[PDB]
Amino acid sequence: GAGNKMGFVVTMLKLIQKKLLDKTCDQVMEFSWSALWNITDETPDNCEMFLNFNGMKLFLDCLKEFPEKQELHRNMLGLLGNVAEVKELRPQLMTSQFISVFSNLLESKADGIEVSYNACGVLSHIMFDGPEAWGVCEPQREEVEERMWAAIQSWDINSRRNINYRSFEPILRLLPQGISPVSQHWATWALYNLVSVYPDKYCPLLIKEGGMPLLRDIIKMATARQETKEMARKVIEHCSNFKE
Amino acid sequence: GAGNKMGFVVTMLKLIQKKLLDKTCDQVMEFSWSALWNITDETPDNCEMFLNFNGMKLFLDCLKEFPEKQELHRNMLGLLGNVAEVKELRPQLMTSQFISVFSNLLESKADGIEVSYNACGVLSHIMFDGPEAWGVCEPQREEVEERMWAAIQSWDINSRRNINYRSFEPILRLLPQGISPVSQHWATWALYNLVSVYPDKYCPLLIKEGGMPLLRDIIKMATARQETKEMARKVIEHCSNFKE
Repeated sequence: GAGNKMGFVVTMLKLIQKKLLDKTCDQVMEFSWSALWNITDETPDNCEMFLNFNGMKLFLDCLKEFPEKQELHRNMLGLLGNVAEVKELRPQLMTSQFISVFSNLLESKADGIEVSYNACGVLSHIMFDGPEAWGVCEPQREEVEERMWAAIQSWDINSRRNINYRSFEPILRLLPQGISPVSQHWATWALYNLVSVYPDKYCPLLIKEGGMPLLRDIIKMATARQETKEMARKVIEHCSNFKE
Repeated sequence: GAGNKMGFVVTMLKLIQKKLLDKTCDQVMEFSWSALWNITDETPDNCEMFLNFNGMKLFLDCLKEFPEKQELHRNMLGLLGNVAEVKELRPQLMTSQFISVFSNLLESKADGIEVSYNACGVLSHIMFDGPEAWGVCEPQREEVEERMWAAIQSWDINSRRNINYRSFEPILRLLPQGISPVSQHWATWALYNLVSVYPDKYCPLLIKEGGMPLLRDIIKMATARQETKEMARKVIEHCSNFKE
């Protein structure tokens, strides 16, 4: 149960706006975006409120004013990763302005890999909707696709992470599809990194939520790139080693 | 996905403690408890962190220092309602001190019915675990039971509400059981109030989550009190009228 979730989102956005006008990205600014990231975890109605309360404007403003604040970018892109999981909200992200930001951030080195990873996750859910959903002229879909492949291959698979998942369902939904091989690749990489580095936390979660048959299905899939099948097999092996 | 949820809980508890030492229950104090209520919605790990960070001490302190602050009590008991849904955490609530607080609050008139309702929900999940779980001498289980029946029957079924549900699953789990008839009664009342006053929001949620067969099962149940079956039938009728 809950109270007024709308007042919570608005209070955070008002705090962010005040810190923007103060031109100050301190622990309070970072906390407010972290709070939004946290409260949008598997909570689509909070994602919708962030957009409906002009949150994207504050996102863009903060990117412009604080281009070197790495933790800020991590928190903002974590929030947008949650927004991007809600299919009904993804059309709001399909603007040349927003897509260029997400594509540019694929090359971010901020907070290790977290900004690049979170931007790749946003784009993975966007590309899952197919070329019909891509109504943007700049950049072109296939350019962003290549930037996504290059981003994923650039990340250390043994990276320690500043992100937590309570469920893999949004990531698992990217596996049984041939619409967007790059989205399936990002999802498979996400699972592989997390079971490799944090098996005690994430192997039982992946097993309980049915990840194993989905990954074996990838290995038998024609539209799946060879690199995706290789990673899927390694996730199965890691999870099997954990079960033993 | 999410970031550091632990820092969020701790920051709220630190804000609450500072307002306690200032002896000030203002909008900031109320917001901090509302934030905890909101972030514990269907989120057991946040409930566990609240308890592990000495949250119950702050709860008791605030009840003592601010006995007439109605919105504060609503928010605090909403948070505890979320904690009480987590079976692994309910043993922490089984102390004479805590049970007496929840039982006393059944007669609260604060914020309409919200404090009484939230305290009754806490006790409904506690009593769902059976008499074996009741290790408290004062008060006795059957006294609290009677206070719960009297509370539920005192509430206007047409009450407007200051609570939101994103799922009825914790309430529905109280229906198919004969361990605690009063818990089943509270759960049935909760559904009846919400489909009566907010059918556009809650009839589709109850229907989608399988509430109808559960309520019909109650009508066929021997351990179910007649008043519970009457309410269950009315919920079915309201939901059927809505479907038509």
